[PDB]
Amino acid sequence: SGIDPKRFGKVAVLLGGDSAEREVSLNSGRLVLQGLRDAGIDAHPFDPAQRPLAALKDEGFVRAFNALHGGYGENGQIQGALDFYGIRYTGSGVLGSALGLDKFRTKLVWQQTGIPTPPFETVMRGDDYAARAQDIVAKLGVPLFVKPASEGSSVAVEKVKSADALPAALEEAAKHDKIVIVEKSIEGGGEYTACIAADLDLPLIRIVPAGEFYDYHAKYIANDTQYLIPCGLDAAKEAEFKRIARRAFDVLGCTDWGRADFMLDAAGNPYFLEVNTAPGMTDHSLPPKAARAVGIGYSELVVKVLSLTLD
Ligand SMILES: Nc1ncnc2c1ncn2[C@@H]1O[C@H](COP(=O)(O)O)[C@@H](O)[C@H]1O
Ligand SMILES: [Mg+2]
Repeated sequence: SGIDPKRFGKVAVLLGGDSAEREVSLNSGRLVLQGLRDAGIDAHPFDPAQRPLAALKDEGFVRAFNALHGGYGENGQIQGALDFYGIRYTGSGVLGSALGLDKFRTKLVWQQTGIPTPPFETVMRGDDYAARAQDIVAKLGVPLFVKPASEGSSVAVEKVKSADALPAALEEAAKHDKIVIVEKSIEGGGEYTACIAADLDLPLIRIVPAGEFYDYHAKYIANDTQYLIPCGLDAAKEAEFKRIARRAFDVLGCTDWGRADFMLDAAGNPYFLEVNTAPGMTDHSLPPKAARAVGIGYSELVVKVLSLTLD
């Protein structure tokens, strides 16, 4: 393989959209289109915000590389519509896509299938926030991470360092998601991500934020968040975590395009935070880095991802 690019037929690269991440998507999608055309594949841009989606079927596209991020592009909406119209697509199906955006149900699944994840409690809108805060501190201690359960709240993740500050953080979070996750903070180790692309053996990435945690500032503002390969871990642990990461993805119904995000504690135990079924494909994005670390260039990576829509 050695795939005749003819075998891919007429291919759409879905890019743009209407979400808050239209920008990263335009960037990723134009690169992906080039990567596929560099391989001689009959690929075309298709922006579903600006083109009628039925044209995919009507113009005879057979498959799509999904370079959308956020809203309908990532949550199962456009995956369902594509299944409905008979168009094959990269990444996960409806269930994996929707379950991967729902941290509450992701973490339940993981707990029942032995995928490690930070101990947690939930808080619902209309709860007695002061009373829940007491019970939660008593169980989990401080610090804690307070996060929306579900897609796509407007209240950023908050690290709560003191018991007295918990009730306000709960009440605010619950104003914007009916379900709030409250996680034990995993301290004393480091942060990592496992990119998954087919059966490619991709290295782990250590993520080193310059401040408290991988916050909006660290991801989108800061010039100095580190994304490190080698990740620092010993070979047996790195292999072990990559294996767990792939099971974490599989048990949610996700198929093998994405990244699995995890923390390590001081003892070196892992705790998975989320999967991401729509990772970036810009020139500074993590899957191309991890792939180039093992000798797989950008066009080769996009062809490998697309190849799984065959058969
Ligand atoms: N339970 C946790 N323990 C430690 N760090 C966390 C935890 N939850 C979230 N974080 C941090 O906050 C970031 C954003 O959280 P989230 O999008 O939920 O993953 C993560 O990438 C970590 O840097
Ligand atoms: Mg996102």
